Amino acid sequence: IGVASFAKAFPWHFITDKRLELVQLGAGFMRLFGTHLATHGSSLGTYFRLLRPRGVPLDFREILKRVNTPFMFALKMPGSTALAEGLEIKGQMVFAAESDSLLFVGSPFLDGL
Repeated sequence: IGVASFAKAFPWHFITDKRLELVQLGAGFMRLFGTHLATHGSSLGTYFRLLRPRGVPLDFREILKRVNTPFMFALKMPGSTALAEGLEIKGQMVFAAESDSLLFVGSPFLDGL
């Protein structure tokens, strides 16, 4: 199965290219900020803050070096939204070498909501 088709089984996923531009978003994230992609762009850092692994810049090469540890992201909601701002998503990152893609697959973490 291709990486993009695999990812579609997961509502909480994203796929980026090698510049960390989003090329696919799962249904969960599309619900939360899909409306804003046209106006706010497709840069991963526009919508996500990297929480874990700690102290890792949002840079393809640096993420790729740590691709084997668990990842956690907090959302940056467009507009004024105390509600999903800082919603946490824990999961795993996988590198697809054929296409130079990064896949994140996760699930929301409700312990601080």
